[PDB]
Amino acid sequence: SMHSDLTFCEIILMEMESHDAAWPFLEPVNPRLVSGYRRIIKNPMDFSTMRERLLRGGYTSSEEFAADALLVFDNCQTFNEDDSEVGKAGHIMRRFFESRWEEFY
Ligand SMILES: CCCOc1ccn2c(C(C)=O)cc(-c3ccccc3S(C)(=O)=O)c2c1
Repeated sequence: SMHSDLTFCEIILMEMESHDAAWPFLEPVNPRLVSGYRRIIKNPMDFSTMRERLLRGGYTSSEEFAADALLVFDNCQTFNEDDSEVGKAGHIMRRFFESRWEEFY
């Protein structure tokens, strides 16, 4: 149901926000600080933007919430080197997200 779907999304968002590897993903990247960011990343996303969407009602399905999560990780992979701490955190978070999503559904 919509209620059960959004309940699970709230759980997994909290689990992601509180994860050891969440530290790069808690706010938007600031393109005034990271000058070239919005030339490379055309669709920014982060956990705080997901929280705002969820708490309002902007998601109508669990899959829409999940698509934003995957976009966070895709953006991280596009912008950051795989050997960087941020890049490694993105890979960890993707694996965590996919495992929680799959074990549930
Ligand atoms: C001042 C230049 C900062 O450069 C970057 C470039 C990219 N990122 C990312 C991602 C996901 O691409 C994340 C950060 C980051 C890292 C640690 C703390 C805070 C941040 S952030 C989300 O406030 O930019 C971060 C910082």
